[PDB]
Amino acid sequence: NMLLNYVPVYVMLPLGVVNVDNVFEDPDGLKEQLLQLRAAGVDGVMVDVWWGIIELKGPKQYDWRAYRSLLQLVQECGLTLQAIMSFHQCGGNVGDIVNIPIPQWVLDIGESNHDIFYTNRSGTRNKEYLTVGVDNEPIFHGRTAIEIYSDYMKSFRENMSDFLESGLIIDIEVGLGPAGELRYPSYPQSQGWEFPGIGEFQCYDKYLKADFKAAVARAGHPEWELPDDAGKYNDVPESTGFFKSNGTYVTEKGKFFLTWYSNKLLNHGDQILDEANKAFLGCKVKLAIKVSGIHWWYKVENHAAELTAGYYNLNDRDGYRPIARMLSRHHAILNFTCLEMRDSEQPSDAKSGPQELVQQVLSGGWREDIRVAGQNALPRYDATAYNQIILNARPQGVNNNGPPKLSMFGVTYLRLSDDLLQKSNFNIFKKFVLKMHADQDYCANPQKYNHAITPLKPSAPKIPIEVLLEATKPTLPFPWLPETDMKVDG
Ligand SMILES: OC[C@H]1O[C@H](O[C@H]2[C@H](O)[C@@H](O)[C@@H](O)O[C@@H]2CO)[C@H](O)[C@@H](O)[C@@H]1O
Ligand SMILES: OC[C@H]1O[C@H](O[C@H]2[C@H](O)[C@@H](O)[C@H](O)O[C@@H]2CO)[C@H](O)[C@@H](O)[C@@H]1O
Repeated sequence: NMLLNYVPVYVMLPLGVVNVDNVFEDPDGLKEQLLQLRAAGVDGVMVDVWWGIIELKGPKQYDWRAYRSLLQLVQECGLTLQAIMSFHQCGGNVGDIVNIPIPQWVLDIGESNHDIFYTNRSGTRNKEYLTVGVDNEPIFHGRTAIEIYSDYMKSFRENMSDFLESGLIIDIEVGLGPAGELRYPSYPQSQGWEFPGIGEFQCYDKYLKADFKAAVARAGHPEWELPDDAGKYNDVPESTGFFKSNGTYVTEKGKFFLTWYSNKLLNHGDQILDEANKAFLGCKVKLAIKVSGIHWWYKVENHAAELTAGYYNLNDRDGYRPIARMLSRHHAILNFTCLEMRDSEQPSDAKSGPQELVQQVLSGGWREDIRVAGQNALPRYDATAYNQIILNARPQGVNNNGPPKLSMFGVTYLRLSDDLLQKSNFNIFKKFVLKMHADQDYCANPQKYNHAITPLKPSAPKIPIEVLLEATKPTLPFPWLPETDMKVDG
C-alpha cells in the first residue's frame, strides 16, 4: 500500500508564542492558524519550550502553566507535537525576531564567572548557551549544567504527564547548543559574522582551555597551545595559517586539537541524552537532536566552517557518522536542519555544497540504522524548495510494491507565519504536504505507515570513544535521484 511511503510533515510555531513573561499571548489567533494547518493535512507542529521563561525566578522555580494552555490548544486542534527542550537564547541568530535569554539567575552567576560562556580567542563571551566546559562543574548553586538540564526535563515529564500519556507529544528535541543544535556558536551574527565567513573556534573559556592543556600534556606535548593562526569570523580559509594548504589543520598538533574539539561535542551530547533517556523512560515518545547544515566551504579540502563549528568532517574523515552512531545507543533521531538548498542557489565564491552534505549526513544515518529527520534552514515558499525537500525525503522515490528502501522519518517546516497562510503560498504548501504524504490523504494513525511509537526504552550500553570514531571511515553515499518522482509542480 502507498501509505508505507508516507513521510509526516510538521510546522514550527512562531517564536514567542509564549512571551518572556510566561504568558500565552494570543490563543484565539493561534487557534485559527492551527485549524488552517489541520485542514491542510499537516501532521503536527513543533515548539520551543524555553528554559529562560520557565525556570526564570530561580533554581527549580518552574511555571508550566502557559505551556499547559498551549499544549491543550494544540491537542484540541488535532495536531501532534514535537517539543524542544530549549536551553538556549533566542535573539542573536537568523530569524530570531524576539529576545529570550537564558534564566536571569544563571546570567547573574555569569557576572562573577564569565567563563561559563563560550569564548572566542579575542575574549568575547557569548551568552546564548553555557559552554560544554561547565557540563559537570557544580557551580550553579550546587548543581552542574547537566543536572540543571536533567531536572528541567524531569519536571516537564511529570507536569505534562497527561499530555504524554494521551499521545500528544511525538518526540522530544533535546537542545544541545546555539539555536538548540549540537555545535559550537562559530558563526555568531551578534559578533559580526557574515556568510560565508569561516567562523571562529570557541574553545577559549578557562575550563576548556585547562582541559586542552591537560590533554596535550598527557599526549607528550605540554607546549601545544590552542589555535592562534585560524584568522577571524569573516576570513576565507586561504588567508589563514590554520586552514591554508599544508596548514596547521593537517599537522599533528592541528589534528589533535580538532579531534579534542569535536570529541567534546560527542560527549556533551551523549551525556545529556543519557539524562533525557532517564527522564522520559517509559513514555511513548522518541528523542531527537539537531545537527546544523554548514554547507559553505564544503567543496574545499579544509571544510573550514564545519571544523570551527565542531564537525570534524574532511574528504577523508566522516565527522557526521560518529554522531549518528552515538545516537543509536539512545535510539534517537538525527534531525538535520538544512534540507531545502541546491548548490546552484549559492554564490560561487562560498564553495557551497548543501546537496552533497545532505547526501553524506542522511546516508551516514541510514548506514548506522538510525532514524533521520530534517528541516529547511531558511524560509522558502517556492516549488523548487519544496521539490528539493521531497527529493531528500525519499531519495529513490516511492515504491508501489511496499515501503521505499530509503525514507526520512519526518520533516519539520520553518515556520508558521502570515506569509505562509497567504492564499498563493498556502496553495503551494498544501501540494507539498500532499506529495510528502505520497498523494495519500492525511493519516491520523501513525501505525498505518509504520510509525507506531512504543514506550521509550533505557539507552543501550555506553559506546567507547574509539568505537564511535571508527565511524569516521569514509563511505560512498546512497544513490540519489536527479529529481523527485513526486513533484509539486502540477
Ligand atoms: O524554533 C526552533 C529554532 O529555530 C531557529 O533555529 C533554526 C535556524 O533558524 C535554522 O536555520 C536551522 O539552523 O535550524 C535551527 C533549529 O531549528 C531559532 O534560531 C532557534 O532559537 C529555535 O530554537
Ligand atoms: O546564519 C546562518 C545561515 O547563513 C546562511 O544564510 C544566509 C543566506 O545565505 C543569505 O543569502 C541571507 O542574506 O542571510 C542568511 C543568514 O545568514 C546560510 O546559507 C545558511 O545555511 C545558514 O543557516
